[PDB]
Amino acid sequence: GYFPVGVD
Repeated sequence: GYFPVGVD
């Protein structure tokens, strides 16, 4: 849910 979009 962090950067970049896709990483958790």
